[PDB]
Amino acid sequence: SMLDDAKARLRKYDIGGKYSHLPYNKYSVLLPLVAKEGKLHLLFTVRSEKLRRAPGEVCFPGGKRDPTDMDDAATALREAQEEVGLRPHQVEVVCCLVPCLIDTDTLITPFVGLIDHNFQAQPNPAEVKDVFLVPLAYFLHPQVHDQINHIFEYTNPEDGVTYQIKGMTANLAVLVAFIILEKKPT
Ligand SMILES: Cc1ccc(CNC[C@H](C)O)s1
Repeated sequence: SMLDDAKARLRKYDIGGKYSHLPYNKYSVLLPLVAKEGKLHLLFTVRSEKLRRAPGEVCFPGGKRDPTDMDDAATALREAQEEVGLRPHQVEVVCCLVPCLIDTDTLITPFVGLIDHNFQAQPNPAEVKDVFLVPLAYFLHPQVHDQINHIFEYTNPEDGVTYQIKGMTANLAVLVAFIILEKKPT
C-alpha cells in the first residue's frame, strides 16, 4: 500500500541513535506525513511573531530538548502536542533522518512521523499563527524564487494563500520527497 511503501523506504535512511549522545544544545523536529485524497502531504506551521527562534517563519513542529524527555523523539512529540494538538497515540515515528549542525554548538534531529487520518490541527495561538499542508510531490517541481538564496512559493488551491518555504525546512522537505517518491511505477 501507499503508507506501507513510504515506511519501508524511510527505514532505509534511519540513522537511529548514532549521533544522539554528543554534547550539543539539542533540538528535535517532527516531519508529519498526512495522507489526503490518495496522496501524501507534509504538515507545516507558521511561527508566531513573539517567539525567540524564527518569528513568523514556516517551520516543522519542534523545539528544545528538556529534562523530562526520555529521548530526542520524545522532544519532537512533546513539542508537536503543545504547538498543534497532536497527541502521541496519533503519530507513528518511523525514523530519524540525518541531523542538521548549526551555529557551531547546536544539533537538530529530524524525525518522520505518520499521522492518524482522524487528526485535526488545533493551532496554539501563543506559538503558531497558522498550520497548513503541502503535497509531498510539490517538492519535486517547486516554484522557485531567488532572493543567491532559493525560496519556494506554494499557493493552496483551496484558498489562494501563498506561503514561502526556505532554509533547513525546504531542504528537509526535498529530502523526504526524494526518499519516498523516487523511482516509482505510475
Ligand atoms: C525546533 C527548531 C529549530 C529551528 C527551527 C526553525 N525552523 C526549522 C525547522 C527545521 O523546520 S524550529
